[PDB]
Amino acid sequence: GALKKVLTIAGSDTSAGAGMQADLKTFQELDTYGMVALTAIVTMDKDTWSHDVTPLPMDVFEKQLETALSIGPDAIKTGMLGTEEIIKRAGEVYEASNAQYFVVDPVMLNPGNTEAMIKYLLPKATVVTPNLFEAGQLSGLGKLNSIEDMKKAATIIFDKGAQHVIIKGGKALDQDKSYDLYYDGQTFYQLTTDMFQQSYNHGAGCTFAAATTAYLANGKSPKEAVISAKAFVASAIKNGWKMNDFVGPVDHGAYNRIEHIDVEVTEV
Amino acid sequence: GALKKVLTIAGSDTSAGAGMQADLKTFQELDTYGMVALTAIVTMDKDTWSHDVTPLPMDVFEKQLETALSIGPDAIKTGMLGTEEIIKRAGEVYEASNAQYFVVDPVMVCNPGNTEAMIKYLLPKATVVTPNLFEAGQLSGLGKLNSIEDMKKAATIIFDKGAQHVIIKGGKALDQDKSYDLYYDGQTFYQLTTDMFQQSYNHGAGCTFAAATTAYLANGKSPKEAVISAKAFVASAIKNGWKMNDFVGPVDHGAYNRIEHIDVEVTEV
Ligand SMILES: Nc1ncnc2c1ncn2[C@@H]1O[C@H](COP(=O)(O)OP(=O)(O)CP(=O)(O)O)[C@@H](O)[C@H]1O
Ligand SMILES: Nc1ncnc2c1ncn2[C@@H]1O[C@H](COP(=O)(O)OP(=O)(O)CP(=O)(O)O)[C@@H](O)[C@H]1O
Ligand SMILES: *[C@H](O)c1c(CO)cnc(C)c1O
Ligand SMILES: Cc1ncc(CO)c(C=O)c1O
Repeated sequence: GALKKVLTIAGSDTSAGAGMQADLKTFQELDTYGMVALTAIVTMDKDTWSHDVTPLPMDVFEKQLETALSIGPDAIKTGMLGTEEIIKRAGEVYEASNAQYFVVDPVMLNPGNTEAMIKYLLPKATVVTPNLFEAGQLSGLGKLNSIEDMKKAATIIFDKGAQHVIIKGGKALDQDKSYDLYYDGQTFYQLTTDMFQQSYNHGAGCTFAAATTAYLANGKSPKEAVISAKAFVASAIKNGWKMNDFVGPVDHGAYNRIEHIDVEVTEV
Repeated sequence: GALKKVLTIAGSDTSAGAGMQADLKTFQELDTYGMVALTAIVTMDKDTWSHDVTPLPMDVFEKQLETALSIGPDAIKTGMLGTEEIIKRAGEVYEASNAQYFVVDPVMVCNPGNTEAMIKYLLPKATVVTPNLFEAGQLSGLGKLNSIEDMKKAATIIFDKGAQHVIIKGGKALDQDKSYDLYYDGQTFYQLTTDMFQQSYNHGAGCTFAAATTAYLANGKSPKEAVISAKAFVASAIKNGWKMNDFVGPVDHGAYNRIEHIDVEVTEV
């Protein structure tokens, strides 16, 4: 069985905890062949840590996509896309590929970006992985505060064409346990682990969606892939570490090097 | 203890076998925290595999470097640099950092002002310099090298130009029954050998080699132990390389941890 080829269409996080860096590291950890088409470069100021986003030109974006498409990805993830034009093209390359899996991490103002996502990505998404704020934006419900709110959003997001939806609650929701809500159109599943240290969590969302993608490419069902991704990212969070006064990234290699973490799944 | 922070200063190999892709993968495999400052983006034509190098703006290269230096690398590798400006800046950020280790992979293929720039700015700061047979000929001024004796000569010259340790890769380019690399520490030459493995799918082997050397140094191996371990690491990767298309196929970066170790024969020559 040859390595599964997994493409991420994503920006570079120079601090190397999130972004295409989280993606390639997680793809490597999960025994897939990681590839990236880069969309922008994010840098941070040495004194204040203020972020700056440098876009890449569309000409180089297209050249990267031609190369990736000729290689033929088995699975595609999207992360930071940044423009409507990019969001659009991302969906197209999935369709143009022979990929069977598309994981849209809807990283988020111009609500135009959000409408593009709804319009071009959701209908193609094998799984869409919003955080609590992003699920409120995609659903139109605004602030979500509870599992029941998460159910409503997931329902709206499924109706918008995503075949499977995972709304991450985590630290944004409850503080005692870490709750996410998975929906496949017929059943709501609550996914749960212990709530680990909250200080050093940079890169968890990116790592969750990259894992989901790898687990899918390697033949897990969308439901089993999201359960496995949460266990994978949970270890990474538990083993997060302090980079400097501003940031502490998850340890993407922790699941394999340090420990597994249990995930409890219940129908809600 | 904490994960070692390892920075590569390198281009993106869209095909993902070499470049910063091989570096981050290798770094991940070797239990370090991998980081990149991007210098350029390399793409390939879908029908011919002809490469195209799109430079990144110096303004973004410098901002990436500020971020990385602020984080504080333990070890820095250089890959595709592309210009004398970036070459110079790569050496300058190493000295500004508290990194103990600088591994310069003098990439010239997959502007020989660059060669001279590497010689002036990078060799004197290098813990280890890792040229392939072709790059060793360029850096030494000897031209084409075809033997262990020519490699020793190149190694001495490169060492005299300031590189603290030198490994000249022979491998398939030496065109012998086994894969020989030559290590020199200014005192003694060591020949490193593994079998020759399949030749068709080796893309990324050089970048991988130098990445593993970097991560091994960061994790506390001596320069000689680090390049010996790197050869064993990339040997497995090469042995388990696979066919990407009719043009190229990459090494399997994860083969050393996932598939097999390959013993490296070490002889003082
Ligand atoms: N401290 C913690 N303990 C356990 N699980 C956590 C956690 N923090 C977040 N999670 C979980 O991590 C995954 C990612 O969550 P989410 O996307 O909300 O985090 P995030 O936005 O803070 C990280 P990123 O820096 O890439 O954006 C989800 O599975 C969520 O349950
Ligand atoms: N077919 C093969 N079998 C065994 N060892 C090989 C090999 N090809 C290269 N090597 C070894 O791999 C390491 C990398 O060698 P070198 O830098 O010359 O690779 P390369 O130029 O062939 C790949 P790239 O340029 O695409 O990154 C060296 O240790 C060399 O001995
Ligand atoms: C070429 O494949 C290559 C190398 C060494 O071959 C190094 N870096 C990058 C970006 C490449 O594309
Ligand atoms: C490149 C890139 N992509 C995604 C994210 C957020 O998950 C970040 C930072 O949080 C980033 O820098």
